[PDB]
Amino acid sequence: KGSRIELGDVTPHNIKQLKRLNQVIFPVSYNDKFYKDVLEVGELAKLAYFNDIAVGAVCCRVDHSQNQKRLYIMTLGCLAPYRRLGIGTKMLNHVLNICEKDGTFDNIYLHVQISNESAIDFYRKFGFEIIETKKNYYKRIEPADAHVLQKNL
Ligand SMILES: CC(=O)SCCNC(=O)CCNC(=O)[C@H](O)C(C)(C)COP(=O)(O)OP(=O)(O)OC[C@H]1O[C@@H](n2cnc3c(N)ncnc32)[C@H](O)[C@@H]1OP(=O)(O)O
Ligand SMILES: CNC(=O)c1csc([C@H]2C[C@H](NC(=O)[C@@H]3CC(=O)N(C)C(=O)N3)CN2C(=O)c2ccc(-c3nnn[nH]3)cc2)n1
Repeated sequence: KGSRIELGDVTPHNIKQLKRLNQVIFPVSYNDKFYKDVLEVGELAKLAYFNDIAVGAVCCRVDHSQNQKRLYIMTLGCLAPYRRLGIGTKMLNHVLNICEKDGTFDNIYLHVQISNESAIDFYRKFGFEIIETKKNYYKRIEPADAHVLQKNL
């Protein structure tokens, strides 16, 4: 109600906006295959708009591993001047709502570079827990270590 934040679908018309947002927000680069895959995941990928300004995005994929159906969050973020306005919450609530409505997911997980204190704090507010610390997860960036954050459903 009265919200300045809206999510919209990712399409061949606005994929260039998603790529530009991910280039600015994340310290790693994603390939043509990641974006081609994003166009096929439907609701698992969304752009976030603040007053109709594309300022963030979320991209997920269904992961079948550990003999489970898992929702894997690949990228979730928003431009630095728009942080702490609820954009992250709106994107994460969208992914939790798909999982609740579907009912076949065992858990939802993601990787967070250990230096990202803000992202750990953000995810722990939604019931995600640090289940593992993977050493040398990132190839060319420092710190290379990543925490595995998971929420059980
Ligand atoms: C799968 C992945 O992509 S892992 C990497 C996650 N993304 C990134 O780190 C990219 C860069 N960071 C970001 O874009 C953002 O800072 C995000 C995604 C972590 C957070 O999204 P935001 O829009 O800023 O968060 P939002 O406003 O919805 O915050 C919700 C709550 O999280 C917590 N939180 C979020 N950021 C912080 C922070 N910097 N310090 C402390 N607590 C925080 C707070 O409790 C906050 O509630 P409040 O603002 O009412 O106090
Ligand atoms: C099969 N699908 C999976 O399950 C799966 C497994 S890895 C994966 C994807 C998503 C994963 N997301 C995160 O790591 C998030 C977002 C973010 O940007 N960061 C920093 C963060 O904190 N967490 C990164 N990854 C890469 O392709 C990727 C990994 C490392 C580098 C790199 N470049 N230089 N050194 N290493 C570049 C790209 N998907």
